[PDB]
Amino acid sequence: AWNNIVFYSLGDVNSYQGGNVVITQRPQFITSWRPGIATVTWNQCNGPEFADGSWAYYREYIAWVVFPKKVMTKNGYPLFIEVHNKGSWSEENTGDNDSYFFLKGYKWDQRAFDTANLCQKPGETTRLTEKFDDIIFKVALPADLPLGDYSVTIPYTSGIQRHFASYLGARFKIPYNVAKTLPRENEMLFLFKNIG
Repeated sequence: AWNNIVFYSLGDVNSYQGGNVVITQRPQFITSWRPGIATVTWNQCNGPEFADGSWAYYREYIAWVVFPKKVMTKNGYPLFIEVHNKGSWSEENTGDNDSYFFLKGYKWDQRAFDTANLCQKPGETTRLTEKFDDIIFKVALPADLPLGDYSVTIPYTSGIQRHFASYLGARFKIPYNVAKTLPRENEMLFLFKNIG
């Protein structure tokens, strides 16, 4: 029995306009899943690296989003991040104090012969076409946050865990503490103006 797990990390930088906000309110921003070029940043393998189309293996794919619960403005003030709508994402390891963990398994126990690289190494790339739900977050502003324009960089991880296995019923989940330290190549640039 063998198991091959590869994590393909997406990395886009986009902006969201929060507009004028008063420090009492909890402004909203929408994180979108964007299909594109993904880069391997993690893997764990003990099986064959390559399938030639002539023999079967089993697929489990799981989408990941690892998102900060806290971000600092460039002028040194703390913003706290809350979930408003996680859609169909599975919000897990909720007791972690630094990061949210969202998972979405969209393929499991799928027998395939397809020719493929079953253990791509870090730095290798591929096109991800899969599309997943928006995740909507809120922001708590500190009461003494200086007035003016903010452009807050919020790094986070998103990508797909590909799990190839030798047998039917293979389940694997990248450990949270490992997922916790993965490169956060996505950036949400949250824009708003703090008024009164």
